Amino acid sequence: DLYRQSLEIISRYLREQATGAKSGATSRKALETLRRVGDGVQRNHETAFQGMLRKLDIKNEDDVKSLSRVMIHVFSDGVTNWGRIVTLISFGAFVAKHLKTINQESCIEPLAESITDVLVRTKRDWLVKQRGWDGFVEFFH
Ligand SMILES: CCCc1ccc(-c2ccc(O)c(C(=O)O)c2)cc1
Repeated sequence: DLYRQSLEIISRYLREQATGAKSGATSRKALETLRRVGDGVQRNHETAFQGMLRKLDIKNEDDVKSLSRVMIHVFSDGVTNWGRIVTLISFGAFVAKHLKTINQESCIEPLAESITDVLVRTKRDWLVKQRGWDGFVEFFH
């Protein structure tokens, strides 16, 4: 399933980003790709992400769910490309790091489920057309 596969990759990435500690072939290769591209993306948007995180004040699970409802509407507006999808997942990694920092580690998995919901609920057909995670891997390399 698209949702299950997406969640496996996204949860693994957010958790390893937060703790600093690390279809299996596709999932493995997508995670590796995401480690490489997500790194440049997080650094490129660092100040912006910090600013957004500040205003949002995400400190518990309810806040995570609250933010996801708004993200769904924003992400569904405008163009769709892999770079924007990586940007969404990178913001998720950024938030995940913040949650670990403030000792709210229990919120990381719900955040991963919310980021995956944002992605799959709004871009399911685009993802299927682009060949899912295999498409992702092929696109970057
Ligand atoms: C009140 C603001 C809540 C909010 C915060 C962040 C986002 C966000 C993050 C990364 C993204 O890549 C995109 C996007 O691509 O649209 C959108 C959307 C809404």
